[PDB]
Amino acid sequence: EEFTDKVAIVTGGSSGIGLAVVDALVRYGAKVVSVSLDEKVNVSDHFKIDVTNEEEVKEAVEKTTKKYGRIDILVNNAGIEQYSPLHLTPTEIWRRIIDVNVNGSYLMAKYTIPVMLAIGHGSIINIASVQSYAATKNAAAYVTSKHALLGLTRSVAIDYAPKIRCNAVCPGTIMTPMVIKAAKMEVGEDENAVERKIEEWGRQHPMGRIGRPEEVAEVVAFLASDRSSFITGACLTVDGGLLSKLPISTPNA
Amino acid sequence: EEFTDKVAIVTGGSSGIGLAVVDALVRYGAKVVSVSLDEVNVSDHFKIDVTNEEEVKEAVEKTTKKYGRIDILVNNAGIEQYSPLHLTPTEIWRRIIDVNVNGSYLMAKYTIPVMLAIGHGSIINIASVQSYAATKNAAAYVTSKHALLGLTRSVAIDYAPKIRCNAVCPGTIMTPMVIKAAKMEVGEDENAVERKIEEWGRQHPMGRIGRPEEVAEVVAFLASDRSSFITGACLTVDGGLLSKLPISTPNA
Amino acid sequence: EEFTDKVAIVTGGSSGIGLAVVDALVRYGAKVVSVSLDEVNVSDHFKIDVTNEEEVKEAVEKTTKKYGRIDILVNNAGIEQYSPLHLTPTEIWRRIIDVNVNGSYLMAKYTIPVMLAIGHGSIINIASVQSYAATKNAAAYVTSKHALLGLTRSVAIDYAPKIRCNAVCPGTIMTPMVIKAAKMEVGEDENAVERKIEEWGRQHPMGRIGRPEEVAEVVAFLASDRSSFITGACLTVDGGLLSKLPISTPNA
Amino acid sequence: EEFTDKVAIVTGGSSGIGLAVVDALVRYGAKVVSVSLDEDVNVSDHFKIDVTNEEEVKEAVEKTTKKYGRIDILVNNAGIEQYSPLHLTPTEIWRRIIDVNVNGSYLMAKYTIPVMLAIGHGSIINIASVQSYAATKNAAAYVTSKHALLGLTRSVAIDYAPKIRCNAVCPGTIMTPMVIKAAKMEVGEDENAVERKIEEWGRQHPMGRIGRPEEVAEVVAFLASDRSSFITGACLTVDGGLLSKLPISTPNA
Repeated sequence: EEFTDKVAIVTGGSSGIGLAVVDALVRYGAKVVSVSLDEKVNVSDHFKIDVTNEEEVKEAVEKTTKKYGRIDILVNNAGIEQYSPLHLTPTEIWRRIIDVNVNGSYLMAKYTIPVMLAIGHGSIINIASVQSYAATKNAAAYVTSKHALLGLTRSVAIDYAPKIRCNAVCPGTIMTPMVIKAAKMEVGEDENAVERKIEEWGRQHPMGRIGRPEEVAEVVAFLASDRSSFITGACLTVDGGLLSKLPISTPNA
Repeated sequence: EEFTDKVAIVTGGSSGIGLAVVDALVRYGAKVVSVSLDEVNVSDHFKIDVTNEEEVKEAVEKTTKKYGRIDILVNNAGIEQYSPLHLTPTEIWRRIIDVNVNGSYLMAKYTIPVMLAIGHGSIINIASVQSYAATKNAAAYVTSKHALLGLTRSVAIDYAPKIRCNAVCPGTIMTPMVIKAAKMEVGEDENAVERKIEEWGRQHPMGRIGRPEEVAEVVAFLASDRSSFITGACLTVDGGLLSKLPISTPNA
Repeated sequence: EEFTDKVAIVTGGSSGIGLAVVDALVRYGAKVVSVSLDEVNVSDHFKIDVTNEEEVKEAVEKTTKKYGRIDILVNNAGIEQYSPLHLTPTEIWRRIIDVNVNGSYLMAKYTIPVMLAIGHGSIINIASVQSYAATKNAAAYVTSKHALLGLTRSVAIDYAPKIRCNAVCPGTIMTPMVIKAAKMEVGEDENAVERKIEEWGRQHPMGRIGRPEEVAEVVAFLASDRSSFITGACLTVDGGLLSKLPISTPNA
Repeated sequence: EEFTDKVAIVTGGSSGIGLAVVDALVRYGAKVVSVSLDEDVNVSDHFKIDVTNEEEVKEAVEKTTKKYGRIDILVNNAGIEQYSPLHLTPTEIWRRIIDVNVNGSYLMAKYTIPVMLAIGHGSIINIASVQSYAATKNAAAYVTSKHALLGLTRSVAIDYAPKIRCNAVCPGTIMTPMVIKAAKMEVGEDENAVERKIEEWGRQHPMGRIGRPEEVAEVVAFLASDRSSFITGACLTVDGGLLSKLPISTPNA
């Protein structure tokens, strides 16, 4: 319990990832304030707001600071997806993904940084993706917004060291309801096709499975912790080896 | 003669880099359609804001109507504000992302189906060494240049083999943007400006700063069939800056 | 209490970094087998050369006959000489590649099948920020730390899920190698040295160089079940060094 | 034209890639010296030497300079492969691959560099691999040596700028007689199995085909040319998009 007296804010807090991050941070002693589009745990407070709405972000951050007196940790985890290549992505959907996934993070960080400066220490963990380094097909706005998020990461880390560390977590496929929905979109519903498809994505990760939301949450907690006190501006992949794998088969002398 | 009968669109075509690119391409025989905020040796100029969907659509349809092809798109429109993230005003943050990322989305959006319909294209995003690492007080800029690499990788992967999409990541290049950055740091004092530039030059292994035409040659190579198995790549044109660790060493 | 009953081997075990990894793993309850040329309450010590296959084979087989397991291997034996490439004597170049790269091949070669037979392992290679970017006059060292990333990635990919393999890439850390490096540039002069250290620290966004324990926490995290979906990764522990572009920018 | 009166040394000169580099540099005007273990008269001189034998390297560089007065361009392209994971790679095989692939390049560079500093300019091109960034299974010594080559590349670039530029070319699968051998090793010879397998590898690259040796040579020639006068210490992929591709299927929305 090393996060005792520390306050954490976590966005997309009713996500698979978000919920696991909330649970991991409460388990290590923090008070967690959760932010999401729903009313949807062990959070000390929940804010139902749109991270792209500046007045809403500002009010939430100020109510938190007023009530708890401090914010030590921000986890930017809010993010949406459109499965379209670029030229097939309508303008409002493009702008909206870049707005949610990039500007939402900027806005949270913008209002949260002053308090962390005031207080002397802070830790900002940006939940990005393996799509921050490489691209799947049909993910133009998503891949671009996750690349952005590392730039956002490296900038904050450079401008605010040593008081604030800022790092990115880059997950491969993580078991969440989104993953189920995507399988269902791709293959439909003949006998166990949905499950076989989730198992197949697992088989492309060198680990031969997909990740659990708590395995992401453990990495977030470590970055939030004094344990990682010389890591900042880093982009840690949690992807079961995916990004280091070349998918060219090879004989076996 | 290499680009004879090929049509290239380049945005930010009054730029240090845009202008040099426009010229290499003209020199190598391309018909160049220049795009910028201003009013040059090109075949067509559109004075338009790349963030204006209507103006982009119109410039791309006119070009297509007139030449019946677009072989090459160079996305080079870019703005730079100087602020750390929490001191960046929201409207300024939103505008930089809009210009540097959405303007590229928009040019590509109308250009890609033309290239697919016709057989072949080459798209080049002018990104930056700041697509890999940050300077101080450049939050929106750094974010948007990292974003461009993603747009690049995405386009490459969805549109191979017909469309090749690559990024050129320059270091400090001698351009009006760079001269201006120096005065904002050092005053309009002619003499201090050159001292500032030469200091940036000495941060680069090459010991000088780049010329816009050295960037334009790399854009030319990427637009060319010579780079026909290159796509989704980020080519640094940085005199070695990114491979340099700035910690001194005994020379012994 | 997390590593109770687990067996760790750490090479370069009286290194600054080596020593802190040793204490950290001991303090989280591991049985630690130290490897070095030297002589900390480890459970065993081997005074061997990692480039000597016989000695490596001996240390690894005694260990597994003794404990019936090797859960954790930390490759950290690492030498350095200063010389640019063409001025590096052949024997010294070969020696640095041998220790830094083959020493790791050898330890892993004997440890892997043990981990595979028993069910599980974590291997952590201590590489460097010089696995990504170069300093001057460090040809052999820079090439050898890049090689270790390839060694890491290969091992990760051939042996998942049962073995996780990852690299830690430290920035400037307060160790004996680093104090020596400073003396080699600056002299024995006591606070000339610490001026040089301060100058390095100032190159890192954090404003100071790392402590060996900051490295060992990262190694502990990677040896641990907490990082169970992490493999083939490079974790920089560099106070932001690699994410920083060393080019000044205007204020406000 | 551009290389008229220039001299280039290319190692592994009777390989598919080496052969196409030699032809490309001759087309652009160079006098080209080949180095290989073997016995192509595009070349104006050929040295049947082992790049790991310092005295041979020294003698060949020395004979080249006395003949031509100059070496403008060095292409390190000597490489051997073994298809084994680390723990199945015997010690002599491991040391020999690191030796040829890393030590061979060090040696050539070691003797060419003072020639290049004397004449005042040089361009060094290291033929590395997509295996310089990520890994196939069963390729431990090879992946290690190709990562090493990038560090060799960055060091030379850092220490010898502005007079000597040093860059790396990172090919994906290139049609070579080695690719035929690897396919043969992997599937054997039932009907067109071997050709299908080379075709399957092509399908893994976003380009949907493998590369031609000449497409690698074009990039080497650009890197040797003054056209790339501000590129140094860069590692340029020629891989049909392979390294930018995530192999996780997605739906189309």
